Amino acid sequence: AGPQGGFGATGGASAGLISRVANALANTSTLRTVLRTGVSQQIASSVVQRAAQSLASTLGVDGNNLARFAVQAVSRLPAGSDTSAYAQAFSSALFNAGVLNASNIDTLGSRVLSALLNGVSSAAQGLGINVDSGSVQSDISSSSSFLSTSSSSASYSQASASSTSGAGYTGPSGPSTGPSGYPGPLGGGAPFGQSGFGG
Repeated sequence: AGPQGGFGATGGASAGLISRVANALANTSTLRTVLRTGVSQQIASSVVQRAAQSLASTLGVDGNNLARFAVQAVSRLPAGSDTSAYAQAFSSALFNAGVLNASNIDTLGSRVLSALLNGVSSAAQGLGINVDSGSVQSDISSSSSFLSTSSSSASYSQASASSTSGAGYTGPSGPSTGPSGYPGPLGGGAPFGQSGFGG
């Protein structure tokens, strides 16, 4: 991880909203421990700019340094800091689904992270970064499928919520709530800072 000329694209204010953002309804490994799809170059800095050949294009990204070199570079990185220290927790703010707090990016995102979110606007926020099917796809596909609403009870889609035991709040806004299905997924499991909510 190397800050471009001292840029240091990272936001501490967004660290409050991250877990509550759309990734909460995803519950996928992308925020849990496995690197997010289209991970930010802030953590890599080696060759993986966007992973996807579009912005990653720099050393001839098309198969060769896509499946090899890239994954190996990030995979050779010291994991002593744990995966959570990487672009794991900030996955929501770095991926930018748009169903998050818009004032976050308007106020601190574009100012503090500056260059990062500018490039992410065209990348993840723009078209949606997709990484090679080697590792990332294998993980996310097998993860997102079961972990869709596997926060506590996937069978009941936690629509009933664990408020019965007086949970109050567990993580994202409150207890095990916010169903990935049913009309109005915003029922209970909705962030206090959410813009573009709805379908």
